[PDB]
Amino acid sequence: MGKLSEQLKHCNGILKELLSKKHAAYAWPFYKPVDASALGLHDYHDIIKHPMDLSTVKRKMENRDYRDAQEFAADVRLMFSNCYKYNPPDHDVVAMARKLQDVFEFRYAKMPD
Ligand SMILES: COc1cc2c(cc1OC)[C@@H](C)C(=O)N(C)CC2
Repeated sequence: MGKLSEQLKHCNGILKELLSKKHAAYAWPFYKPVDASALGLHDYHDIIKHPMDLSTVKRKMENRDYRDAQEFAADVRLMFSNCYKYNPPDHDVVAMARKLQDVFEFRYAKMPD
């Protein structure tokens, strides 16, 4: 239980919060991979080269894929960046991304040193 383990516990706590009922009203678009075909978004995978979502982050955390907090944060921010790249900035889904990213960034900032 070095610094990396302690920081990954903080990351796991954040992940649990992002998936919690407290944030469900704006977190739900990020729960599962974007289903482009189901949504009729036939340009999604031409625009987004590296899809990411909270179920994928959860699988990677469960599989001990993340070696440090920075690697975890990069996936969570990739998920938000994909949303900001693909969707017009006035769309409800972007408002929901902004709100969940505020939750993420303020708690990520409280990382134990
Ligand atoms: C609320 O409407 C939308 C939901 C979703 C998306 C887009 C939506 O509005 C167009 C896709 C493209 C997206 O970025 N995520 C993150 C998944 C779901």
